Amino acid sequence: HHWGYGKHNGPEHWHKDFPIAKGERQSPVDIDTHTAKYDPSLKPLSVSYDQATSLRILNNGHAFNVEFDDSQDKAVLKGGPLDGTYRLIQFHFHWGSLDGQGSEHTVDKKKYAAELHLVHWNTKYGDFGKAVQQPDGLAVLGIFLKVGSAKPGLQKVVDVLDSIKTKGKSADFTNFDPRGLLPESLDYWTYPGSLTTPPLLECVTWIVLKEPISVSSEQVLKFRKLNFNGEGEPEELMVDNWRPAQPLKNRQIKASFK
Ligand SMILES: O=C1NC(=O)[C@@H](c2ccccc2)S1
Ligand SMILES: [Zn+2]
Repeated sequence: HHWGYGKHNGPEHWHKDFPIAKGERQSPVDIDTHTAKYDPSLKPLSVSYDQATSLRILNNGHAFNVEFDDSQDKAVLKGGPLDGTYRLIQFHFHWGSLDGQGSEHTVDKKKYAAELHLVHWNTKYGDFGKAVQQPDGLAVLGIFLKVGSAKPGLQKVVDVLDSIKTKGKSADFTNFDPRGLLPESLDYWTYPGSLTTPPLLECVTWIVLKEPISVSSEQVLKFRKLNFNGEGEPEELMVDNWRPAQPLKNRQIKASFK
């Protein structure tokens, strides 16, 4: 597969190799804040990242992933809409060429400068590969980024990006604390959806925080210096690696808050 974000291989093309692209529970979606309903039954959300073990950061040609040790329950997401225990495997971002675009989800059609995805898999399936074949296999915690003040807990990530400029480059990335990426509030929206990149599998419980985090223009400018290409190839800046909103179809977006 040669999918990506260009005119020729971007989201509009994905359906030809991955027909579920046109499925019934695709992500991202627009979150209409006036249609989403408070659900008083949602249990409280539990983000337990005290024992998180980061390992490595990888430019995969599409984004950069901060990978964790997910061989035990070290950093887990529980509660909210979720039954059972979901293990953090990695986080990454999607971002734009300009501060007015970059997020995958939108809020009343507003696009943020970027969106953070903390990916977790349901430990009842044993491994990530099995979990992505299940409707309840993953939980993604999505956090919007707006441009304003710097986010101090992001700066270790932006500082290593020079070392992973091109596709296939990785760097050791131990002792990174992903708590430093969260906003104050854990108020959220939730809905059933999909992976936002091929293979586009309909395996995700989406949990999208209401409160964006602020990052500085300088921080996001450094995301934009990354490259989709490999070393020694013609430079194609890694920007606008987001999929646009997809049809909601027969789904409800629930709010955790009034
Ligand atoms: O949150 C998401 N963003 C992505 O790129 C999708 C994905 C695809 C493959 C592995 C992990 C995550 S799901
Ligand atoms: Zn993502």
